[PDB]
Amino acid sequence: EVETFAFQAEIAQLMSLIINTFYSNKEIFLRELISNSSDALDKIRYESLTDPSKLDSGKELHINLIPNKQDRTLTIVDTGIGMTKADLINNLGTIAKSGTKAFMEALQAGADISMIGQFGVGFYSAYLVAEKVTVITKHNDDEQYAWESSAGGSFTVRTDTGEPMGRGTKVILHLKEDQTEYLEERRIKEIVKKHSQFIGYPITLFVE
Amino acid sequence: EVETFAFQAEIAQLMSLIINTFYSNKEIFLRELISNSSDALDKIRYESLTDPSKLDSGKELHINLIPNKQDRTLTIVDTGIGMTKADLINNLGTIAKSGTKAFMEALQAGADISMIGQFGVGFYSAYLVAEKVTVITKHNDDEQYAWESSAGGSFTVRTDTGEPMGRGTKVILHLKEDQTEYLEERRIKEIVKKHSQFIGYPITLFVE
Ligand SMILES: Cc1ccccc1-n1c(-c2cc(C(=O)N(C)Cc3cccs3)c(O)cc2O)n[nH]c1=O
Ligand SMILES: Cc1ccccc1-n1c(-c2cc(C(=O)N(C)Cc3cccs3)c(O)cc2O)n[nH]c1=O
Repeated sequence: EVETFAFQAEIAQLMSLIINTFYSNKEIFLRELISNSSDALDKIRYESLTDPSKLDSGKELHINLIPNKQDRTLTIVDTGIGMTKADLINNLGTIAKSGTKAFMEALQAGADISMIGQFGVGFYSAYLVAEKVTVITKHNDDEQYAWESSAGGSFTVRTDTGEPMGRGTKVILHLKEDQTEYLEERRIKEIVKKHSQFIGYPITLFVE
Repeated sequence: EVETFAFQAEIAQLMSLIINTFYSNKEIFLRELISNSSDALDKIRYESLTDPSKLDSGKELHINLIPNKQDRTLTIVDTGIGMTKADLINNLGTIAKSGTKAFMEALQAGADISMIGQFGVGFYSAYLVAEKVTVITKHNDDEQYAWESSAGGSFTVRTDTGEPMGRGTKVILHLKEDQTEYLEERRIKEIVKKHSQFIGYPITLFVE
C-alpha cells in the first residue's frame, strides 16, 4: 500500500529553507517544472531513435498546464520518459545531495533562490507556491506510481490505482491559500512568455 | 579506417551561420563545452548509483582545460559517460535538427547567438573560435573513437588507435589564428569565473 520515506537531511533542510525564507519572486517555480518536463521529453525522444517501440505508450510530445480553481491546483502534465519506482526514490535522492549542498553554500555567498535550477534541484521551488505536491508518473519499464509530499521531512510512494496516463509525469501543485494568482490565465501566460518562451515542445495552457 | 559523413542540411546551415556571422562575444563557446561536460558527468554519476561497476573505467569526476600555445589548441577534457560510435553519428544527429530550426527561427526574431545552448546545439559555438574540432571519446559499452570536423558540411569518424582515456570525452579546439587569447591563463580564468562558476565538478585550468 502506502510507503513513507524520510528525505535525506540536506533535502529536508533545502525544503525548509524554501518554505520559510522571505522571497517574493515565487513565479520561478513554473520555469523549473517546465524545464524538467522538457528534459524528460528530450530523454524519450532520444531513446525513440534507436528503439521506436518506446513511443507505443504515446506519440505526442507536449506539456499541458491545467489550472483548477475549485481544487486550488495547478497541474503540469508532460508525456516525457516518466519515472520508475526506483527513480521516484533513488533519484532526489543521492544526485540531489551534491546540488543541495552547493546551492545552500551559494545562498550564503550572496546568491538568489532564482538560481536553484543551476544546481539540479529546481523542482523544490514548487514549495514556494505549493503546500503539497502530488506527482503521478508512468515509465515504459514500470507501473504507474504516485509520489506525494507536504514537505515536513517525509514523502510517500504508492502504486497508482487511478486513471492510466500511458507515459509521462503529472505534477499536481496543491497551492497555498495566498498563491491563487498561479490559477489565473493572464498570470500563467505572462510567466510562460517571460521564462519558458524557447522550450522545444508545445505548451498548452488549459482554460476553465 | 576513416568514415566521412555529411552533416544534416540544417546543421551544415547552422555551422555556416556560426562561422560567417559577425559576432564579437566569442567567449560563450567555453560555457557551452563545460556545460556539456557537466551533463555527461551527471549521466555517469546517475548510472553509477544502481550499477557501481560503471566507475571501474575511472572514479574521478572532473573537467580539465588544457591550453597548448605550440599546437594552438584548447582542450576540454571530462571523465563523463562518454559516447558510443552510435552517439557520435546518430546524436547531433536527429535531436539537433529540431533545436537548430528553432534557434535559427529565434535569431530572425531578434535573438542573440549567446542563447544557442537553450536549443541543445551549444557545442556548435566551438566554431566561433575553432577552425577544426577533434573529439576523442570513450564510453563503457564501446571502443575509443575520434570524431573530427573543419565544418564545410562533413565530419569524419574513425577508431582511435591513440592513447586510451578510460572513460569520457576530450574536445580539442584547433583555434583560428586571431583567437589565441583563449590560450591565455588570465583569459580562461576570467571566462570560467564569469560563466561557469556554479558547475558541480572541479574545473582544473592547466598552465604551460
Ligand atoms: C527525474 C528527472 C530529473 C530532471 C528532469 C527530468 C526528470 N524526469 C521526469 C520529471 C521529473 C520532474 C521532477 O523533477 N519531479 C516530478 C520531482 C520529483 C519528485 C520525486 C522524484 S523526482 C518533473 O517535474 C517532470 C518530469 O517529467 N520524468 N522522467 C525524468 O527523467
Ligand atoms: C552527447 C551529449 C550531448 C549533450 C551533453 C553531453 C553529451 N555527452 C558527452 C559530451 C558531448 C559533448 C559534445 O557536445 N560534443 C563533443 C559534440 C559532438 C560531436 C559529435 C557528436 S556530439 C561535449 O563537449 C562533452 C561531452 O562530455 N559525452 N557523453 C554524452 O552524453
